[PDB]
Amino acid sequence: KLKLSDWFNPFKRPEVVTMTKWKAPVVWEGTYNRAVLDNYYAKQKITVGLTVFAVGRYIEHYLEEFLTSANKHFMVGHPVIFYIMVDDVSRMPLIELGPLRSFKVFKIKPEKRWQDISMMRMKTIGEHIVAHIQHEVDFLFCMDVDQVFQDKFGVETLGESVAQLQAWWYKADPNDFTYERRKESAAYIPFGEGDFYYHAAIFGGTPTQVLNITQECFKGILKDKKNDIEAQWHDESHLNKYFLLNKPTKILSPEYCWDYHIGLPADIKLVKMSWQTKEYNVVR
Ligand SMILES: O=c1ccn([C@@H]2O[C@H](COP(=O)(O)OP(=O)(O)O)[C@@H](O)[C@H]2O)c(=O)[nH]1
Ligand SMILES: [Mn+2]
Repeated sequence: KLKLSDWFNPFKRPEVVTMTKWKAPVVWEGTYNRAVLDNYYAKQKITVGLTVFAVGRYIEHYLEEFLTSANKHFMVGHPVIFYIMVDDVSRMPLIELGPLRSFKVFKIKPEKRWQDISMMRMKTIGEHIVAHIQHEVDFLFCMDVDQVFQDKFGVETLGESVAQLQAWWYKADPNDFTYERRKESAAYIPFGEGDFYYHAAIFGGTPTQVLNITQECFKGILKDKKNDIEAQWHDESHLNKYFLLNKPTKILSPEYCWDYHIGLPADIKLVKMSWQTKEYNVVR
């Protein structure tokens, strides 16, 4: 039977947070024994899914790089199913998948407003989980397409509910977190509250958990629309509210989703995934 000590060695990275107050491991490079987990999960014959949306210019700009890198780095050695949601299945880039990789494409209705595109994913992912994903995989990861796998992103990231530490704020005090601060929004998080600021670019867990994550976030999104308000960082603001109320069983270090435009600090030892485009933190 799998024990935490069978694969997690937090002491290997003493200068960073390797475990939360609620005892969820924060996985950093050097703290995991992937070999042990690979053998463990292989024996259970697990399958992992990955949902990614590419609507509009995003298809030509990031879909191919995202998939080609995913093919090479995502859960290597384990069955993986890529669920690709596009608005125009014709612009689809054509790539060869390697061993244990396969895919399923779905044509979706494109939202006109980009923020809507980002948020509607919560709705779409949920529908698909109920319709088929719950029957196809043991774990599911939902990701932004505007990123690229730089190295192995494996089973060490698997968990019941998994969150990603946001690259910009992983060392910040919660009061500096860009949580939704208006009480009128369902994503509202009071100053003086919060554990971490999670990035909406990557989140996952078992289909059941992801279903709950997406259903709750989408309901918050809908509520805000009827209350004439929209969370500062849309689905990400709601995701942070959700993870605050429902603590994740695993958190991935910013090494699993790094922003090269803020450089490469000492704590980032081996990037597994990186943002594709430079993004500002404007307030004025
Ligand atoms: O026009 C759009 C806007 C968003 N997206 C999807 O929604 C995700 C979230 O949007 P975005 O990445 O642009 O947010 P950011 O990381 O820049 O804050 C993207 O990664 C895409 O998968 C898309 O396909 N087309
Ligand atoms: Mn993004």
